[PDB]
Amino acid sequence: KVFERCELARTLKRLGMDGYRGISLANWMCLAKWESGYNTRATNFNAGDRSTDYGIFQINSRYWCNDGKTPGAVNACHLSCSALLQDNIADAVACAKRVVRDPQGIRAWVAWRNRCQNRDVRQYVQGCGV
Ligand SMILES: [Cl-]
Ligand SMILES: [Cl-]
Ligand code: NA
Repeated sequence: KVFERCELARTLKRLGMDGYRGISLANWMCLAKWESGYNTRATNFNAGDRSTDYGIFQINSRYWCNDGKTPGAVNACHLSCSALLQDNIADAVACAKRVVRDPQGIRAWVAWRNRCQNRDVRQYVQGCGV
């Protein structure tokens, strides 16, 4: 499913992402935008280390979910990576919450540092009623 901006913003708020571990809703929106373009079925194979990024938040199979083909991988979210390809993003949000519970926080995603960190991210939630 390809979410529309405000539709996603309202959904994330209801799932309790606003201010989770100090991360504002607009930062989560900026992250989803640059990671998948708000697309839940997005997958990206990384030929370099044989891991794959799954879903709206492009969560990596080496640490967070299990796809069985990634070498030396763990499954911290204790989910099948298939769970992160659903239209319903409940499981993806629960795993994202797990990711930021680690010391790096939102910085775990390099794309966040490149396209969101230290920028005016207000535009991602403007007019959405959140
Ligand atoms: Cl699962
Ligand atoms: Cl599994
Ligand atoms: Na894994």
